[PDB]
Amino acid sequence: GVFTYESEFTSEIPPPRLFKAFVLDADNLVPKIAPQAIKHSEILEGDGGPGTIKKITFGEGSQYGYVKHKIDSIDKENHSYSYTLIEGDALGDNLEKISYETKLVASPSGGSIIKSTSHYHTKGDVEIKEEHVKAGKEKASNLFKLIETYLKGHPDAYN
Repeated sequence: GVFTYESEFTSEIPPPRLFKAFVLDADNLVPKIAPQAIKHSEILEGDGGPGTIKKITFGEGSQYGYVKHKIDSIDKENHSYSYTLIEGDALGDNLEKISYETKLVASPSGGSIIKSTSHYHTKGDVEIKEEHVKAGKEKASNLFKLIETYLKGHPDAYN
């Protein structure tokens, strides 16, 4: 199930703080750093860890409805975080599912690289255009920028 989106962006914060924000409190982080379009996030499935199907309401503009995430692994000590995206506008009858896995890496001169790689199981004979991949990385790294400065600039941020 590939098209593949690798996406990377730096903040001025260490990996431990960023991983609380990107993995464990991520439903509280997400509308603080996707506020251009996103509202809330659901235990629709879950007991809060892997299995929790975090389903994410978009704003009153009707452009998306919802998007549905599923945490698939949460491991601070291995320092990566795996989640599926399974339903809503971002599957759009374009897409059958998307695996994500994130790592929050150490930049050689600065803070941490907020990094995700993700694999697009595409629907029927839909193939995803690179011009959507590109804008996709520009949305997705903009939320990784928003939290750059949020995790830094309200740095009690997931304190």
